Amino acid sequence: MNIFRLTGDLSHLAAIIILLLKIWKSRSCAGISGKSQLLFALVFTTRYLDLFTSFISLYNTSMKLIYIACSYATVYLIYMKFKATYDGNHDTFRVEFLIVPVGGLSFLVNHDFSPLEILWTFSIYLESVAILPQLFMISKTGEAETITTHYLFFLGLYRALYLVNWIWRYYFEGFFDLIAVVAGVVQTVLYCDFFYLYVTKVL
Ligand SMILES: CCCCCCCC/C=C\CCCCCCCC(=O)OC[C@H](O)CO
Ligand SMILES: CCCCCCCC/C=C\CCCCCCCC(=O)OC[C@H](O)CO
Repeated sequence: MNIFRLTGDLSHLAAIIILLLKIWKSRSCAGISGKSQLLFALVFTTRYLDLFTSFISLYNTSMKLIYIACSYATVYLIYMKFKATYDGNHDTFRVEFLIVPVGGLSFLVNHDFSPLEILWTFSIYLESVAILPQLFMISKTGEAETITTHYLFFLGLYRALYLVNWIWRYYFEGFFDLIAVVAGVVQTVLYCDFFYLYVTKVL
């Protein structure tokens, strides 16, 4: 554990809280793709399955439980409460063409053919493309009412801090993860497309 994975996770957490609090106060999830939020909740579900097998630290367990509870609550706030503001007519990305290749990719490319390692690799590959339904929604409508600039800021700071996390990890520990780094580059390119679409079409 280093400071850039630490702050990157906190930056990742800050954005999730911003979106969860924005939907709650505005009583609205218009412009948000619940399919994307469902995928990010599936990411935390398959990434943190090690809670039923391995308790590492109180901080480590709390972050997992907070990540899971926060994105689960966002999904509840989109599909049950405030569902009258869910723009389901535009959140129409056929995500089966996404989880099936990602699932097959995690089945074939992993660090170990172990159940928990396969589902961790799935979460890493799924998290890299989970933003695709939301990008499909924004490009179609050109609108994203619930999306605020500072929500993007902590999304970019999160990916940018994991950029430093990869570098500090290699130079000070000799650790390098081809699977996570490659998927992270895919996630970063798509997240810049998120930021570019917001500036050019929304803001
Ligand atoms: C058990 C041991 C665990 C060890 C874990 C160690 C984690 C790294 C901690 C401190 C290094 C701080 C490095 C200095 C950071 C400087 C930041 C900086 O230069 O920022 C530039 C700024 O953004 C405009 O230039
Ligand atoms: C109005 C319509 C708005 C649509 C707005 C775009 C929606 C994105 C949909 C499809 C892009 C195809 C998927 C592109 C990203 C997946 C490809 C990928 O990451 O492949 C892995 C890499 O290329 C190998 O290492």
